[PDB]
Amino acid sequence: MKIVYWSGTGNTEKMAELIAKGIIESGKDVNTINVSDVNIDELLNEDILILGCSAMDDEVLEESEFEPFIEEISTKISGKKVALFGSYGWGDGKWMRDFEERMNGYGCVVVETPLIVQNEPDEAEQDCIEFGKKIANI
Ligand SMILES: Cc1cc2nc3c(=O)[nH]c(=O)nc-3n(C[C@H](O)[C@H](O)[C@H](O)COP(=O)(O)O)c2cc1C
Repeated sequence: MKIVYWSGTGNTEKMAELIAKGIIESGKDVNTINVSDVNIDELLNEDILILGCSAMDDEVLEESEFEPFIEEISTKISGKKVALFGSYGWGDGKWMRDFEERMNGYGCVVVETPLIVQNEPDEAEQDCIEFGKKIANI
């Protein structure tokens, strides 16, 4: 499987690493890829797309790299399974509710409840690992 993410200070990156750890612990292989290094064509062959991005202002996806990526793949992912995650700061998850609505709008099947964590995982570490285990059970 593959995990694609954008992280500005490392919070979401840390989540990505933990989610990957859960998938691997379940006996499966997974590669984490920063959005700047992703190859679209290779990503489109995946069964499940695991995507992550922190909340930028105001309650939107990161604009310079992550959103353009989402826009680019939007017309090629109908029927695909996706799992969403991200770290946020002061909000209540509005950016994620919108991210989930958007992916469903493109015809994607959002397989699990999106995982959101405030700031760095730390206390939510096991939660991240378990989220990965849930995805490996799909
Ligand atoms: C310019 C900017 C705008 C932000 N806007 C929001 C926001 O609208 N809602 C929110 O909850 N957090 C907001 N945050 C906080 C980040 O989502 C939060 O610090 C998160 O932990 C960053 O994770 P990352 O290191 O993976 O980027 C913003 C951060 C930055 C730098």
